[PDB]
Amino acid sequence: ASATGLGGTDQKIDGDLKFDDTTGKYYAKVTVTGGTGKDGYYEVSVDKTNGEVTLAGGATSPLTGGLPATATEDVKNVQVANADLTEAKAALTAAGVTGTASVVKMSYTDNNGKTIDGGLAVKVGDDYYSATQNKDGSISINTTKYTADD
Repeated sequence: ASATGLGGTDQKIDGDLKFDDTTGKYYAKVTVTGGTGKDGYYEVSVDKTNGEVTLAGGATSPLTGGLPATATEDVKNVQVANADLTEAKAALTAAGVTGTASVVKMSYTDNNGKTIDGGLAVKVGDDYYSATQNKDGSISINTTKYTADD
């Protein structure tokens, strides 16, 4: 729907999509006919809950500057904000419990005051599952394998 509303015959992005945390807004690429360098990623906002194309401020004219400098480097890195917690919610739904999830650290309140990281153990119930923070920050599900009666 966004591609159709933006105009043109086709606007689907080829290859991997580009996300940058500093920008905070999606990139839309529109092909240009009879020009070189005119095609560049523009900053757009997509609302998933709304489900329809809405234009804020009535800005029909494209952003000036010719080729935009904010979108010039291709990066293959894929990261999403911590508020998403897609894998955590999926694991919770697999367990069947939904609610506010709390993270803890393998520490002790004593004379020494220990502090050892316990990863992204952001769990709802008092039984705090151990979810492992990865090298790139990905939350990983470490569930021990057991052979049941089957």
